[PDB]
Order: sequence, then C-alpha cells, then structure tokens
Amino acid sequence: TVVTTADTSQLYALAARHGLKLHGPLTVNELGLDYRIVIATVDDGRRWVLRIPRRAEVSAKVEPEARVLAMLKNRLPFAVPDWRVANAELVAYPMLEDSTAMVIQPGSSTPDWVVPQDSEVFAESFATALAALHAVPISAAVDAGMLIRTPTQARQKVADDVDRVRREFVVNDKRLHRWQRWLDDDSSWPDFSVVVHGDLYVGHVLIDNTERVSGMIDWSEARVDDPAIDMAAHLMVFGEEGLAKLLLTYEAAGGRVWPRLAHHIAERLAFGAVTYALFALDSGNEEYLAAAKAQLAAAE
Ligand SMILES: CC[C@H]1OC(=O)[C@H](C)[C@@H](O[C@H]2C[C@@](C)(OC)[C@@H](O)[C@H](C)O2)[C@H](C)[C@@H](O[C@@H]2O[C@H](C)C[C@H](N(C)C)[C@H]2O)[C@](C)(O)C[C@@H](C)C(=O)[C@H](C)[C@@H](O)[C@]1(C)O
Ligand SMILES: Nc1nc2c(ncn2[C@@H]2O[C@H](COP(=O)(O)OP(=O)(O)O)[C@@H](O)[C@H]2O)c(=O)[nH]1
Repeated sequence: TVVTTADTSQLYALAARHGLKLHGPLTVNELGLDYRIVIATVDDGRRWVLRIPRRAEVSAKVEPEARVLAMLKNRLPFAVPDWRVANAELVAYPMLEDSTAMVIQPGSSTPDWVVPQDSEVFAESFATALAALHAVPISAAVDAGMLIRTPTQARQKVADDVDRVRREFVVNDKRLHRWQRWLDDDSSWPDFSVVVHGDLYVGHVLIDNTERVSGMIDWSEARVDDPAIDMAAHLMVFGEEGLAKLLLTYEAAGGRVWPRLAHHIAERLAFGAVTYALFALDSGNEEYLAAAKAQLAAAE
C-alpha cells in the first residue's frame, strides 16, 4: 500500500458515530495544538470540516462555542460554521467553500497570497461585516451564555495578561512601560463593549471570488469585550492607511467609535506580544516559547 498521514479507518469510525459517512478525498492539518482539522468528503457529495479536539481541556470548549454559533447564525449577513455535529470528540460542519482572504500552505511562515491592499470590495465589505458583528445585541450574547466583559473587566483582563507575562518572562523595559502607560491612559479605552470575534484576521475571513466578505470562521475566542480587539490584525496587514479606511466605513455603517480608537487599536496590536507569549507558555512548545522570549526582550 501507500503510507498516508490520515488514518482513514479511525476517521471514518469517528465520523460515523455522529451520523456522518465519509467517502472520497480528504486532507488533514495536524499542526494545530488543540484540534486536528480534516477536510473530508461525505456521502452527500459535500466537503465537511472535521474539527477534532485533542484533549479533554479542548473538548470542554465545544459546547459554549456551539451556543455562540447558534446565536450568531441569523444575526450576521455572512456565513459562519453550521456545527451540525458538536460534541466532545468531534465538531463537524459543511465546509464553507469560499476561500479564506489569505492562503498559506500548512507549516509555512509565509502566505501564498493575501487579498490586496487596493481591493476596495474587500476593504468595504470587511468594514460593514465588522460593523454588523459588533451590532449583535449584548442581550443575545448573555442569553447564549457568552463570556461577558464590561469595559472595566476588559481593561482588567489586559492588565492580568500583562502581569502574567511579567511573572513568567523578562520583558524589555520600554515595552513594559508602553503597556502600563496604555493601561493608565483613560482616553484610550472604550466606554462600552461589543460582541467580538476575538481572533479576527484575513486567515479567518472568507471571501467570494469578487473578494467580498462572505463568511468568518474559528469563533473559539468570541466574547463580549473591547471592539478594538477585532481591528488590530487589520492594522497589522493593511497598515495605517487600511485602518483609516476601515474606521471611516465602519462608522458610516453604524459602528460605534470613539475619538482615540485608532490609537487604541495600535496599542492593542502591540499587546499582541502578550497574547503570543501566553499562548506559547500555555502550549509548552519550546519553539513558540523561543520566539516569544525573543520578542519580549527586544525593543519594539
Ligand atoms: C498575515 C499572515 C500571518 O498572520 C498574522 O500575522 C496574524 C495577523 C496573526 O495575528 C496577530 C494579530 C492578533 C490580534 O490576532 C488576530 C494577535 O492576537 C495575534 C497574536 O497576532 C496570527 C493570527 C497569529 O496567530 C494567533 O496567535 C495567537 C497567539 C493565537 C491565535 N489563535 C489560535 C487563538 C492565533 O490565531 C500568528 C501568531 O501570527 C500565527 C502564526 C502562526 C504566524 O506566524 C503566521 C504564519 C502568521 O505570520 C501569518 C498567518 O502568516
Ligand atoms: N475555506 C474554508 N476554510 C476552512 C473552513 N473551516 C476551516 N478552514 C481552514 O482550516 C484552518 C484551521 O481551521 P480552524 O477552525 O482555524 O482551526 P483552529 O485554528 O485550531 O481553531 C483555517 O484557518 C482555514 O484555513 C471553511 O469552512 N472554509
């Protein structure tokens, strides 16, 4: 025979226990630390995504995310995963066939492609899609059992993350002072929270072949929190010019802004170093830790 990375027999058995009959081509991404991701063909002729929790601690997150997606489905003018299977040993949904807004080969550090800076259709539709998401009523999030952070709680969470990094790592003095000045800068912080995606960047946005936003995936970090969380990666990828365009259209679409929002987003992006370091720490992966320590010690 031929050795293949996927164990088709075990995958078939797992899927069949949950009412899904695999038949035909599949592909497997084993690089995730929490889930194995398989895109498999099913007997409905469709591709489905199998998100397979690796451990009990990951399994525990399935039911709450399922409640999130259940709530969001009718409340967003774009598609989200339809978890027709959602349990501790398997999440499965029909694949949303539209491409992600960035394409990258598994394992690679460099994308093959990212939706272009000058794509006006992408820019405008991402901005309106984001305004739509952030318009989801807080009451709907509460009814769905979501994690809720008031503005005070949102700021406390950032402080807590910073302090956890300070306990576990040695951080460049100026970097640390940057975060502390931000945490102390009342004018930077919003006086409201919204439903956020929590892990939003081009890799988690789906686009149709005109480059119009058509969906968003991987909602595991969704919660009610600081709106700027969902804008940091847009600044990283599309720069200050892209951010300026985003904010004008977001506001025009009914998105709530505040005067120092652009500044706050830049500080949130800087804070990404904390997020990465805590991910590294929690992963126990020596390569991620090496990268994190290096970044933290470095002057920005
Ligand atoms: C452009 C293309 C690149 O995308 C990014 O720059 C975006 C903009 C990051 O988000 C930025 C921006 C932001 C806000 O996240 C959206 C911030 O939190 C993170 C740390 O960095 C992403 C996604 C980060 O991932 C996130 O890292 C988190 C620690 C966990 C999070 N997730 C699994 C829970 C995960 O998605 C992270 C580290 O770069 C992924 C690793 C693998 C990369 O090095 C890959 C190769 C990236 O360079 C990239 C795909 O090529
Ligand atoms: N086009 C498309 N890609 C998907 C879909 N579901 C998963 N993917 C891809 O699979 C990758 C990993 O899935 P993801 O849910 O992000 O796993 P996680 O990062 O561990 O949470 C994503 O980054 C996408 O590239 C989908 O419905 N449509």
